[PDB]
Amino acid sequence: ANFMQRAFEMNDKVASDVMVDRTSMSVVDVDETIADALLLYLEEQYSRFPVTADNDKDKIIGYAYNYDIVRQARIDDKAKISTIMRDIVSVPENMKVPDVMEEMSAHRVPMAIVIDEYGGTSGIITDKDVYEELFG
Amino acid sequence: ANFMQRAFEMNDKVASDVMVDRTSMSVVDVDETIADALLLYLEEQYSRFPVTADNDKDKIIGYAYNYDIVRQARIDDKAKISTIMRDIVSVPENMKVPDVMEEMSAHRVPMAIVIDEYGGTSGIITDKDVYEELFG
Repeated sequence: ANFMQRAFEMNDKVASDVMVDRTSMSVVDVDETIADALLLYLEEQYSRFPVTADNDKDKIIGYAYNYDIVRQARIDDKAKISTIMRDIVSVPENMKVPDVMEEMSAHRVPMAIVIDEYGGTSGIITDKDVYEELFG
Repeated sequence: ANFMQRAFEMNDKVASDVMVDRTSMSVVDVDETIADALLLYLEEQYSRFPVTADNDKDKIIGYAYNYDIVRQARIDDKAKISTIMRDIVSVPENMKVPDVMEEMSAHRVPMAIVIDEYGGTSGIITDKDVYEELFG
């Protein structure tokens, strides 16, 4: 019910309990142009988009930040996502939530990619997903 | 140093321990244009700005969402912030942190304005300020 309990529950949860699952993700490709990313943002609002290699959801190489997209479009919207892309951290489905949070912190990324046993993509996690568990 | 210890502490903290104080807030005015607002976003990067009345930081009447700003800038950036402004909530300085996230939730807003005893602006709270507390 209350916050301190939601905190306790979440303390024991793992990456796969909290993540946005692979089937619900919206991605952009390393070879799409900024202009493409811009139109995607305007349509879906997410502030961070996982960037795929080879148009493969199972090959997330980083993320693109909405700020970076709208800023660069004013400059040269034909540039490729790769010119703005920034790093992520990957974590196994079974990592305890706080351990992922700390991984995101040690690596200084706002996105963790949850990976399966084969190294495919199970889903992703960001702060917005943590705030849902703690505050419905 | 760990999550559960960080959550315990925050549970006992008050709206003013955690807010962004008035001196650090960035505002836009209700009579400023989208064009203005876009230039601010591009310069300062926050995703939400408190919107003032009469250019007064002590009269916050809502917030402006970056998504609304970039989206509208493309249609008619001469439009005024009031055309896209959305609702806030206000809380007293001494309201316990979990209780405010609850007010925010109840009133479906992403921002609380922390009020002083005269009704002036003490500061603001958004999810981000919560994460800095639990994560960072």
